[PDB]
Amino acid sequence: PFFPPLYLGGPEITTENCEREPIHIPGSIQPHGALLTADGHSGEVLQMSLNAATFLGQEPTVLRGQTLAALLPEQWPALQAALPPGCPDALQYRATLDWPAAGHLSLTVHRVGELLILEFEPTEAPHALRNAMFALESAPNLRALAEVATQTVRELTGFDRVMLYKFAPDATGEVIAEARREGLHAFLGHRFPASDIPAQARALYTRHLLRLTADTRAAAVPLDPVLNPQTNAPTPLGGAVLRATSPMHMQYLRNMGVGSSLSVSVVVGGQLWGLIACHHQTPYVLPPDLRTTLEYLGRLLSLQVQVKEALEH
Amino acid sequence: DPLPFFPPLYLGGPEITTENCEREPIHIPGSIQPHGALLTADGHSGEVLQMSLNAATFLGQEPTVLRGQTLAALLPEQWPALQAALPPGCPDALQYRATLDWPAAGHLSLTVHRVGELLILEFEPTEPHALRNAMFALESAPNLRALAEVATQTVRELTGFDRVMLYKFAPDATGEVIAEARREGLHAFLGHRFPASDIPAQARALYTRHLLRLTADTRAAAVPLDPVLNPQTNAPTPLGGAVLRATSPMHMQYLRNMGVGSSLSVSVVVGGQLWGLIACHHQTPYVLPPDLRTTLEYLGRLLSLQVQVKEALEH
Ligand SMILES: *C/C=C1/C(=C/c2[nH]c(/C=C3[NH+]=C(/C=C4\NC(=O)C(C=C)=C4C)C(C)=C\3CCC(=O)O)c(CCC(=O)O)c2C)NC(=O)[C@H]1C
Ligand SMILES: *C/C=C1/C(=C/c2[nH]c(/C=C3[NH+]=C(/C=C4\NC(=O)C(C=C)=C4C)C(C)=C\3CCC(=O)O)c(CCC(=O)O)c2C)NC(=O)[C@H]1C
Repeated sequence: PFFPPLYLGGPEITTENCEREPIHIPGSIQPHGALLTADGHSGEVLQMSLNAATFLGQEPTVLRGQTLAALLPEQWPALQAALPPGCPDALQYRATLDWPAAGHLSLTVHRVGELLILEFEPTEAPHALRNAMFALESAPNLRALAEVATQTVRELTGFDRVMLYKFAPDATGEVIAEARREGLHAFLGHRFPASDIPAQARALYTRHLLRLTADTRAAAVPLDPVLNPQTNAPTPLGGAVLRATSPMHMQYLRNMGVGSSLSVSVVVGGQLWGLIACHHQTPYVLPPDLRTTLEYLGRLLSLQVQVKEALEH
Repeated sequence: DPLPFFPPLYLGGPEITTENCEREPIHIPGSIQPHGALLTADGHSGEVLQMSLNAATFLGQEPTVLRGQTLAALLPEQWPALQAALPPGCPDALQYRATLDWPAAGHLSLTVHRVGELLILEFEPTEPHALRNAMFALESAPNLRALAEVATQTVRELTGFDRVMLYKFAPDATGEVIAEARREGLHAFLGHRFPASDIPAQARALYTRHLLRLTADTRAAAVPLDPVLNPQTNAPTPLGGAVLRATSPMHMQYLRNMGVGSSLSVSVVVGGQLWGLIACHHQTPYVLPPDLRTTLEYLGRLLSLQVQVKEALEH
């Protein structure tokens, strides 16, 4: 099963109970964005991140009464149609708001049962993606495909280190390709145990395909209330990319000397084949539109891995 | 019966009838569609060899001036990028794309690929979260039918085409329309089937390697290359990788007879085989700009993946 989260007086996490940390319900988010939850029917704002006032420019109480209808007039019917009751928690809808306080915000919404989860992040506003797609497809074998993928991602993102991390049948991981800035250690060829990416995180990574830590020294921002009014239970944040990263996992990034980290799931035959895994030495908020490019690349790599593995077997 | 290609018309080959369908060398027509321009150049020196006859009007230069310069001089910023992206021996399927600001012609999209020692350069005029939203909707579709319907509707919304069909191949290479989105008033093609020589054998092979092709105006005359043969080889210039390549006159008559002014299609490739086609019709001529066509190319790949996934959920 899982332990209760901390804020419901559950046990603190060790290297003895790695598998039972409830990574999906931390009750908090990373501070480079803001999150609201809301009722599926009424559009009634039920929870907000204590930092919402910053991003939205709204007097705190104003929000926690109001309706999405009021708050987001153009958007609220689109949401209603895009995310019908009963849809999967994996389905997401995005829009760009030109919002008074903040030039442009990206809005990302998904639905978990009766709750809409809304994420707001700063945003903005060429051929590198098309060029990359063809490059991946003409790679002659899996090894070269891995090399092209890591190089392409590094060029698109500027990340200090991009790796392709492949899982063995026992969930033992191996860095099979790597693109990195001059003057970093080389993780190429190294294997790491299966507990370094524990079972409950690999399951989540099979369904929700992109996650990040923007700053491995930043404090999480609580949800208020912490419990969902609807249920008097924890809000599932598994499908939110603003969800706080497990402190057990940020301690392992800090000990490695990484200040920023992103990964994309490569999913083949319904299973987690491997990860595009990115490091930055310093804090780094990759903007939403560039993340989208990596999300596309994730799908394309999933296709090409199968194609390429089929021409060996 | 499968038989080798006839020589093209310009090398004294025969004219194409319903008898010799499968033998038209559709990859070497010696000509392009008039909404863009094409140059060929030597892959090592960058000497310009062939150009479409309309090139002066896209590029704003006399032929003899174009042909008298190397790509190093014509494309000083792109020439080194081309050479890195398209190394000798690379496959003909690999494409490099850039946007140019050309004085006379505005923003041009440049698409380049390499066939042996030849570079092929295509120039076309070029111009929010719809793709991301579509990607997730496709993935959440519960079964093959719902996927097919979401895919057709999405493509129609992105493009404005009068008709978008998912056209699936059977094992005998007959095809059937299994989903479609269509303009009000058009008759349905849903569930109709069509014989295997409707898209014959030398076109299905080409459609497994080069995944997008189009006919922007089913009545437009093709524009010859000049000279027609590659001076490197005194042989035909391979154009199967060029979206500008003229369409078969037999295929253009087939669309005209259906009342179609513009046709486009994307290949859906599963396990190395052509599974189907995203097929679009418009009743009037219609040019879809290169950046919009890129969205369809990306959806072609997504759909190939999702078709595998939906079919595996099915035994
Ligand atoms: C007590 C459990 C431990 C643990 C937990 C844990 N790990 C993740 C996610 C990841 N761990 C990774 C480990 C590595 N990073 C590397 O660079 C290498 C090798 C070169 C390894 C082996 C990776 C890559 C991930 C994926 C996420 C990412 O890329 O940022 C989680 C889930 C965290 C979350 O969802 O927020 C958890 C709970 N990690 C351990 O090492 C042990 C001590
Ligand atoms: C003897 C010659 C024949 C012939 C040749 C031919 N056909 C193609 C390509 C296509 N034919 C298609 C036929 C259909 N269009 C539809 O709308 C339906 C059903 C609803 C069918 C069955 C299609 C869809 C294509 C693909 C191109 C496109 O999407 O428009 C070629 C190759 C063209 C080229 O590469 O330039 C050739 C040579 N087809 C015949 O029926 C006979 C007359």
